[PDB]
Amino acid sequence: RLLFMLVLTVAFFVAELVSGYLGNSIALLSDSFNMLSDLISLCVGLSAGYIARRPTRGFSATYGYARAEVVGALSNAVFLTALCFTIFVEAVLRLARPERIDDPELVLIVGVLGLLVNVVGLLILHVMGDALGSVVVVITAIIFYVLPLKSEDPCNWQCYIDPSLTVLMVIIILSSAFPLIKETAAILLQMVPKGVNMEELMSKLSAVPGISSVHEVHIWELVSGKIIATLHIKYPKDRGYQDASTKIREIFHHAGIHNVTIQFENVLLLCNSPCISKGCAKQLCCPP
Amino acid sequence: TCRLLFMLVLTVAFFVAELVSGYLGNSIALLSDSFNMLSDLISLCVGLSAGYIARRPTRGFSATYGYARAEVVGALSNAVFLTALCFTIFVEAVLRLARPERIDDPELVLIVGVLGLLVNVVGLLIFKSEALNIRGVLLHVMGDALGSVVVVITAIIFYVLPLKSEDPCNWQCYIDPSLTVLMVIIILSSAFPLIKETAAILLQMVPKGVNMEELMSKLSAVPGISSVHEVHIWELVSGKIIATLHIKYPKDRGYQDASTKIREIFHHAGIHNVTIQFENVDLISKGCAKQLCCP
Ligand SMILES: [Mn+2]
Repeated sequence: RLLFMLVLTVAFFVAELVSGYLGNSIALLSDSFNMLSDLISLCVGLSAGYIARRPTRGFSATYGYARAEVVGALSNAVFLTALCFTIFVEAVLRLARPERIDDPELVLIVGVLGLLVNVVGLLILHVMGDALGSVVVVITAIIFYVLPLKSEDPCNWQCYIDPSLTVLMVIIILSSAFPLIKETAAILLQMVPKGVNMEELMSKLSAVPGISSVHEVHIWELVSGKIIATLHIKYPKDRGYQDASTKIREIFHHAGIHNVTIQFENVLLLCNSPCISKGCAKQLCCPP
Repeated sequence: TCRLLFMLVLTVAFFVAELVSGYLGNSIALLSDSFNMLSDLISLCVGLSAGYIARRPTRGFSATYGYARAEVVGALSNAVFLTALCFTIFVEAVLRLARPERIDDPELVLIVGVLGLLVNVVGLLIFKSEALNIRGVLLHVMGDALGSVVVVITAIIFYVLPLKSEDPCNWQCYIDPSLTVLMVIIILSSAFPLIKETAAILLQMVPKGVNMEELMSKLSAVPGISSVHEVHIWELVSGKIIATLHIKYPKDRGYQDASTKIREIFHHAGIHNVTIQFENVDLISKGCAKQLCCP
C-alpha cells in the first residue's frame, strides 16, 4: 500500500518540480515542495514500521530506534519550514516584479494530476494543506487559460494572482507545521507528556504510606505510547519498600506510565548516591 | 552570547538596507538576492532562542531534566534548515546550468558581494551543547560566506571581460552555477556530521565517548550481581550521561556491597547519573507488556 503511494509521490514531486521551473508558477513549485515533504513523511513512516517489527536493541541504541518517528517528524517539519521560507521569498520577489506563466496548459494539467494524486490519499490541516495548494495551482491556470494575455503584453491582475495565493498557501502550511514542530520538540526535550499531569501524580506519589521523600522524578516520552519514568524513593529501612513499590507502580500504571525504575534510596532529604565523589556535582542533572 | 547578539544586530542592520522610507517604491532591486542573509538572520534568531531557552532552570512540572537539550534541538533544526536551503540552491543552480544566465552589471554585484563577505568574515573571526548550537550558526554563516565568495568570483570574471550583449552566454555564464554547486557540496559535507551527531544526542543512543564493550563486561564481573535487564544509557547534553540499570541479587545478601561497585564502574566510564533498581531473585499486568520499551 504505502510503497505505491511513495513511488507515485516521488514521481509527481519530480514532475511538479520540473513543471514549476519550466512553467514559471510558484504555486506549482509550492505544491512540489509540499509533495516532497509528503514523500519524506511516507519514507519516515515506512522506516518507523520497519523498525517497529523486530526491535533492534544493542550497544548503540539501548532504547532502540523508536524515537526515529519523532526525529524524522521534526526534521521533515523543519525542512518544510525552510522550503516555505524559500517559496515566500520568491513570491515576494515576484510580487514586486510580476512574472507571467508561460505554460498555462501544462501548469493546469500538472495541477489536475497532482490534485488527483493528493486525493488518492483519502481515496484509499495538512491533508487540506496539500489538497488546497494543488487547487490554487489549478485556479491560477484557469485565470491564465480563460481570459488569457498575449505574449507581448505587460503585467495585469492575472500576474499578481499566483504570488498572493502562494503566500497564503505558505501561511497555511507554516501554520499547520508549527504545532508539529512544537510537539516534536517537546517530545525530544524530555518534557513531561501532555497526557501526564505530573502535579497530581507527584501528589499521589508523596501520599504513599511509608515514603518519606521523593526526588529526581524524571518523566519523558520515548515515542507516542511509551512513557518512561525514573524516580527515587526514600524508605524508612525498618519498615520496607515492597508495598510502596507496588503502590507506586499502580499509580504510574493508572497515569499511563508503564516504565518505572524506582531507586529506593535508604534513609537526610538529599540523594544518597549523587556520584562516587563530591566533585560530580557539576555534572549531575538537577544539581543540589 | 554577546557576540551572537552583535552578529544579529549587524545582520539586521545590513538587511534593513532595503526598506527605505522615501516614497512609492522599495530599493530598486538590490534585494533580488539579499534574502541570502535573511536566512542567516533566521538562523541567528533560532540560535538565540535556543540559547535563551537553555538557560531556564531544570525544574517545574513540565521539563524534569530542564531545557538543557534546547541547544541540541536548535542545532539540529539549524542544520536541517541549512540542508533545505542548500537543496533549494542546488536545484536553482542545476536549472541555471541547463539554461545559462548572464549578469546585468558586475559593479553592483561585486560591491554587494564584498560587503556581504566582510560581514560574514566578521562573524567568522569571533574566535558543549552550546558548542553544537554555535557550530550550526557558524556552519550557516560559512555557507553564505562561500556563496558570497562565488558571487565575488563571478563578478570579477564578468568585470575583466566585457561580454557584450551581441555574443550569447559563454564559459563565463557557467562559472557561477558550477561554483555554486561545488559550494553546496562543501556545505552539505560539512553539515552532515552535525546532523549525524545531534541525531545521536536526540534519538537516544549510547554516547560516543561511552565504551559499552567494557561497561557490560565489568557489570557482569562485579560479584554480587546475578543478572542485568535494562542498561539504558543515553546522553542528555554533552557531558551529562544518564543510566537506568536494572539488577538482580540473591535475597539473603543485600545490594549494598554491589551498588557502590556498580556506581564506581559507571563513574569510571564517565557516567554519574545512574538509577539502579535492584529486583530481587526468588531463587502491573501482562497486557501492559506491549507498552514497555523492552519486550
Ligand atoms: Mn498538492
